[PDB]
Amino acid sequence: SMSVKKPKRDDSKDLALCSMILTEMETHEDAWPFLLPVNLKLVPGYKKVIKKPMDFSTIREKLSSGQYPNLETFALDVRLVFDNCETFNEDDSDIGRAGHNMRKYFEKKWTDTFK
Repeated sequence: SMSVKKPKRDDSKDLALCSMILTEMETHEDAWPFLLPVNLKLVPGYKKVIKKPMDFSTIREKLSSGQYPNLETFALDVRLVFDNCETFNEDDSDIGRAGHNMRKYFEKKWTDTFK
């Protein structure tokens, strides 16, 4: 509360560490469905169904331009990528399996780096 604070966590490396995680996601062999925005002209149903499209290149641009105020907002966009994937793709599809794999990969890096 006012004049009552928990000890100050060192957040000075968060930006660099989120960048490294994102690099590792970008270079994973199953990242291909997620590297670029879904083409909303060419993919029927996507625009109407997926209220907040997100992809790795968009996260990268937001990260590089100071549009994440903290590491929670960064994780929310990463997860949004996989939540969108699940909304639109059958579990038993290449993209569906890609999403589950990348989410797992992300969550481990996230826990190991920050928890």
